[PDB]
Amino acid sequence: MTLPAFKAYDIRGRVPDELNEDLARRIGVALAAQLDQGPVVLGHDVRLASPALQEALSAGLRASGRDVIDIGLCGTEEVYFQTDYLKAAGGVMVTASHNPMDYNGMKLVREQARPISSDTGLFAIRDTVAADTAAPGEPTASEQSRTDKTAYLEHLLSYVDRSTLKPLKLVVNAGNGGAGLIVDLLAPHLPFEFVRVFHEPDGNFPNGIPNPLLPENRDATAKAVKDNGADFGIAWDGDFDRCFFFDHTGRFIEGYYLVGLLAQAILAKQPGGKVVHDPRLTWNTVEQVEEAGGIPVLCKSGHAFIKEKMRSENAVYGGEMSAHHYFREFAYADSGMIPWLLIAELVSQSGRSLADLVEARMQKFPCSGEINFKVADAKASVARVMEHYASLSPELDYTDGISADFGQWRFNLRSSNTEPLLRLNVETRGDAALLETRTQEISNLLRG
Ligand SMILES: O=P(O)(O)O[C@H]1O[C@H](CO)[C@@H](O)[C@H](O)[C@H]1O
Ligand SMILES: [Mg+2]
Repeated sequence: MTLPAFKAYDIRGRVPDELNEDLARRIGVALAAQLDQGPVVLGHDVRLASPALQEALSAGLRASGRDVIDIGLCGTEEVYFQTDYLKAAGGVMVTASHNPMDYNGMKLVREQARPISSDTGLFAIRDTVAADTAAPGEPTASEQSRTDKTAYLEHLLSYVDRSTLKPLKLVVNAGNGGAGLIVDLLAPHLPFEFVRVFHEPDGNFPNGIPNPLLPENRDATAKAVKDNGADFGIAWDGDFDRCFFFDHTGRFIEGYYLVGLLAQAILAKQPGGKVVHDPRLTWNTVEQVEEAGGIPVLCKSGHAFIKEKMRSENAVYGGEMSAHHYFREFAYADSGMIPWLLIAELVSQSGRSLADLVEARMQKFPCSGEINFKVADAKASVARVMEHYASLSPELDYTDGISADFGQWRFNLRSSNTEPLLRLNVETRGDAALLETRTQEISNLLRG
């Protein structure tokens, strides 16, 4: 077989059987042979095993003659930012993001923080690691510790006009991951009052693993917003490359609507720019991008596809409905910090609540949310769906699975590249009843 920890976009596995210090060291050796010239940035998250896995990575990199730049405990986006900012050959973030306690992993990038994925180097690394029985060499290169976050913080702050910000009251929920460190370093430069929930980094995760999609974790943010009269609330996953928004009523905002909202926010600063979006939910983004003077660019979902499309298009912003937001000026990379700064600025400047900024969009393009199906035969299930709707002659698009546009409603149905699942998204033109009947109809067909 092959090493299970090597996935489509990253490395992730249970410690110590699927990922351990020996494997991490061998990954460092193999990575050194895949990169162009230069040093390698290393960072890690709050998980208990992350520092030791980073040290083993560093040992393998330095045995292969790579200088290492240790940026310490950080978010994934800080590895992306520093890899690009320091003109490094590449970077590795040690993180399991939102996964259980016994899991860890790595996200690997090359120059300019360009992703290393299964077909762009990661499986080559896997195959090298799988066959490597060489004795570990000794270091022929040095490690320097570079924990200064000043350039990163200045970059985050550059997205907003600080003189226009109002002293909004914001709930922030790090979930005992790493986001609270950055919030606290940004706070002296912002007028906001923060209400800090689950703020201290703790890799034991006493309040649950950092996954703001779990309703129990969602509710801690919502309750803090409502009980404190906060303008809005923000929650992050453990490595804070995803952020999640709660309006002043405590309502969790479906990530679809943030794409159009952030696109409009960015297009105010970068007029006429291109905006990359995924095919799962589209109508609202296309309309909001066009009405702000931007050009929407459809792209298959998946961060590596999004980033490569943004680069080819000089796109100013890309967004996925799955709480991933990418910014050209940020090495084309995703940040869980830039989005809430932009939203706080939009609320401050417009005088509108986050709820009202999205309410009419949610009414105009209601959506199912992503619904996941584990079925006995995904291919046969998809065929049952398409056969049922054939007589209606939908307009079909194969950018990312199957998209079917029926006029007043549409759906996307695709296999996940990170899990053995089918994922369904449905939206309609202002018709909640049609949304429900079609969603239920498709669901019955998938489960047939
Ligand atoms: O499993 P999927 O749906 O193929 O991919 C999922 O993880 C990717 C990396 O986080 C994201 O870029 C996708 O938007 C998300 O849907
Ligand atoms: Mg994450």
